[PDB]
Amino acid sequence: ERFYEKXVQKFIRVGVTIREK
Repeated sequence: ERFYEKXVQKFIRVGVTIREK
């Protein structure tokens, strides 16, 4: 699914899953 949390993390993933910036 989608993920938004903040150094900003991103996660969008729908390929396994990954998060960044």
